[PDB]
Amino acid sequence: NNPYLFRSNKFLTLFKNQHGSLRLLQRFNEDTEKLENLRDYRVLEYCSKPNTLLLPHHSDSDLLVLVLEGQAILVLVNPDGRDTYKLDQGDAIKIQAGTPFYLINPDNNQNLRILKFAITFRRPGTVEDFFLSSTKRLPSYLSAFSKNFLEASYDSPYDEIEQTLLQEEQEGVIVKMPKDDKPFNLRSRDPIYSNNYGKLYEITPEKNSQLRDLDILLNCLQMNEGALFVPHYNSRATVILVANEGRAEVELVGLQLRRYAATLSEGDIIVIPSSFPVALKAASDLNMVGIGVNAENNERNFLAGHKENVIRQIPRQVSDLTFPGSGEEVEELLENQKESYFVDGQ
Amino acid sequence: NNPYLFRSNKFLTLFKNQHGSLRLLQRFNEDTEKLENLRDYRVLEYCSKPNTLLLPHHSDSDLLVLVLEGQAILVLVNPDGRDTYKLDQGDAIKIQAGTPFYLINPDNNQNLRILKFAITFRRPGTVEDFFLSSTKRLPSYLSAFSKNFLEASYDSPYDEIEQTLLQEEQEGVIVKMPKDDKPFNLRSRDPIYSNNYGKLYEITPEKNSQLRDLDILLNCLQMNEGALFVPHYNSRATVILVANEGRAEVELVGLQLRRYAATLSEGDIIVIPSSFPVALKAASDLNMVGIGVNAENNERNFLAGHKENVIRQIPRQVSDLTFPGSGEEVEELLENQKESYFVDGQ
Amino acid sequence: NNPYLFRSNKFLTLFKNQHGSLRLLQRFNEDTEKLENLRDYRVLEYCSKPNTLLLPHHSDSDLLVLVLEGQAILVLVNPDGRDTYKLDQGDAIKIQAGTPFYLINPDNNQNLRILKFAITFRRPGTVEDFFLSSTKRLPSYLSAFSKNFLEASYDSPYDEIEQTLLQEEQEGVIVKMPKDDKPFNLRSRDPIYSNNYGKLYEITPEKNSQLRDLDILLNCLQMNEGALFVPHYNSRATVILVANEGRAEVELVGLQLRRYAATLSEGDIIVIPSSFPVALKAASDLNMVGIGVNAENNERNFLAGHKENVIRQIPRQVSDLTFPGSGEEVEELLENQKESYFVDGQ
Repeated sequence: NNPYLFRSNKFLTLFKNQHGSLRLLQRFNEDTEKLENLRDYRVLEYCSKPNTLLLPHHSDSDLLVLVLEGQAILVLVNPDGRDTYKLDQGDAIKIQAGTPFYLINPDNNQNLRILKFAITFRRPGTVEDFFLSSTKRLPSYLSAFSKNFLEASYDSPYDEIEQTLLQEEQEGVIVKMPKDDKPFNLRSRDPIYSNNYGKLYEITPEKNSQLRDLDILLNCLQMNEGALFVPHYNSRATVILVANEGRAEVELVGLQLRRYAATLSEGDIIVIPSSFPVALKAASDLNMVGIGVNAENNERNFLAGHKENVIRQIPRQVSDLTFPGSGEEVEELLENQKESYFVDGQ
Repeated sequence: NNPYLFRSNKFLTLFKNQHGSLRLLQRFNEDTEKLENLRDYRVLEYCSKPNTLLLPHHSDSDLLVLVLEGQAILVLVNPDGRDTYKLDQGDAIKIQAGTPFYLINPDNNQNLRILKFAITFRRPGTVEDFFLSSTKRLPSYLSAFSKNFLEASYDSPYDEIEQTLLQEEQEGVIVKMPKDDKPFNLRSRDPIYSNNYGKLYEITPEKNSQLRDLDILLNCLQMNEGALFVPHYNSRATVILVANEGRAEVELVGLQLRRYAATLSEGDIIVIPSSFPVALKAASDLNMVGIGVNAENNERNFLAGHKENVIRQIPRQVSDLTFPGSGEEVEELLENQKESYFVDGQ
Repeated sequence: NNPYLFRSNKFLTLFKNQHGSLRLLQRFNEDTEKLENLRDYRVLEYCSKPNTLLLPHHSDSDLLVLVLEGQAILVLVNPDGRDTYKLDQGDAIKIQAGTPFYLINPDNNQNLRILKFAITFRRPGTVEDFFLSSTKRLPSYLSAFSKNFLEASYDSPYDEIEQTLLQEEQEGVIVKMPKDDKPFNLRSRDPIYSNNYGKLYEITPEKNSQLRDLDILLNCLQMNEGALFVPHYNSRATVILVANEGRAEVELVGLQLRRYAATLSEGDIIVIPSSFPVALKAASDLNMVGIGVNAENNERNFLAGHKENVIRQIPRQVSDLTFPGSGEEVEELLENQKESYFVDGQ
């Protein structure tokens, strides 16, 4: 029915216990041919309660992690040392494939909600995580090496090894903290569109190094109840829109001619293909996050509103031949709307 | 039978009316595995009678347009203004995805014949065009937005909108002109091969910016009745050869060993895979256009003729062991032909 | 059963005669979904007896050739001249697609063993070779051109042509020498890991131009009977490991959790996916060659041994929560092994 809509019920549970959970969105091109260009990306969601730890592991994919709610302490381990980063809501950072890391929710009363965008390359569309410790689910990967191999490697009898490293200590991979380059924020720059109905912050590869290698753009959208983000479309970027807070009424048009409309609730996701005109209304105060792939050189073209409206650049004789009304009639209509980008949805 | 030949009857009609037409070549890998490397490209042809207009629309693909015959006025619309370019025969220009544009045939007695090479990325192998105006075939895309959405966007009652913008004015997307970076030419530089039998002009990514991002080379070939373009092959570039004027006898060799030969008439197309030796004879005076994909660093290696013949660089003892005749016998034979590139097909 | 193991019996014979042979490894993703990232590469092996010649031909693929044993004289022919390179064991060179070339084994008592890594782009996963001379198997490609075409091209009656060029002289493409940028070596730099149990030499794209365009890393591994290359994994590079001399016991771990182990004999090949931990023991003195694809920025992370061990960078409280033993117990165990990279397999 509507191939660009991914409701939260379409995420799959990798792990869940009383301290948090890890879910993975179904493959973008799982049951549609329309999203072939997104086959190398996977979206994950990590949520954990206070004073919890996600145990050390490395992923086989490059990850872009965004703190959607809360605060976290992220530790990146290298062969020669380690890097510790304190993440705030709205903070983003790229964890390269193969870097072991663990995450901590240090807050005493706030939950951690993190969005992980995965860019796969080893096996297109597949993300694997290698955890160092054994648990109910799965034994430590170190455990699959032969005794001989292990004994020689560490230079200790198998005994010391299976007791100090391989034995199952914890139950899951999210555990309770024993009861005793750099990240960037999506709001570190003025918004690009900002008025009394809405605000849009956006970081593009041309301005940020970590995004430059991924060819990804990131954006933070906030709108007031009843406001409307007017019909527009992206020239190059296909955008994965994530509903963070609030409810949104989204209308997407694509090519015979189809209208895909839906109301997104927190957790829901809608993918906006490059070139498709789209518009959305804040059915309530809302915040959304957007990840745009194929981002280099994207341009947003507006179809309504005063500023950046392409329809307003079409000359009169052309517009006369283009639309029903006369040149003067169309040019006036396009003037009625005084506001740009975000308008009143009343 | 012959997988690299696309006869004009294999183009498909998108739109046609008394003022012109738009056709799209079938997918290169439609019924052959052999052209997987061309799956992201589509070739289109636009032809229109005098004093006609192709209505404003944006495409979801990057387009390379070539004026094959006539003259045109192309207008590129941006959110802040517009650019107008007057195109002559042999003129080429790249229209980036998402840029709305319209085309005019200003001539009073000459037809417009334009070749559009499409480089897809949103949905590999698919080109979509979004037209602003409604017509018999399809309503304006603006029309698929809800009234509410439209009313708020423009700030006008739905009434003014459906009359000034969405109502069906024109019948098709090619209409009669009311009865009242920059483009480059394929001949802007001396030809690379030029003698009394033929001439070859060629623009490569290493010399032109717009071609640099597409990794495409373009070439214009003209030969005299009876002349022969001697056996040679391209090291990296796979070339789509388009028969513009005249008739051509083409012989293509590929690997068990196969000879694909055919006579191309105006409109016909033959694809020359990198490495395959190829040769062709002008059954009459002729002009052809070539679009080479995977162009960076292409090298043409000649198998006959005096200049740039690889066979003439093989040393004598090797050639002796390589061919039947003696070293001296082969080296002489290779001398018989005094001319290079283009020779006499008598 | 074990999808990453390619035993020498899986190579296929292209050509074989009393003077040598040419074999081609089956497609990496032939019967496994797991190696999609390797579908564009093919591995070939060329072996020839003394004073032999492999006849001139061009390939439609870029080739990386490595001299595994012996010495060779390689001649690269261009349209304007020729380049001759003398290759020694351990020498590597890239032959671009479309460059005709021939190879000679000048030694009087030593065989030539060359590994050819093919990077395809015309038809992903397919390598074609165009030989200039006709033989039992296949006629010269020049022979598929029409007489007319040939006569005009060379300017000689068909007679002189079919006798001097097209007639079948030799029997195969490897013949006996009539009884009368630049290549680089894998050891041109100090090894990166070097002790009394093993040595590892490695050339990465960041340090070598020819490798830079292929995004390939190359490495030469030599280990003493009984030594062990400790558990470690590659962050980005998927590595094709080729068993040159000796026997190796390899243990590879991948993700439910699987242990793929095997002993490699000379000629055998094992593919190590990025991120999978791997370890191997020299069942006898041994030399192996590795070709790593997706090489840019690869990092090797060690799981045992003193130097570059990631497990040793995990802080104590974390390790306590991560592993069974206490922080102190794990940190000590990880100290038992005094040596790094290569240890004793006794």
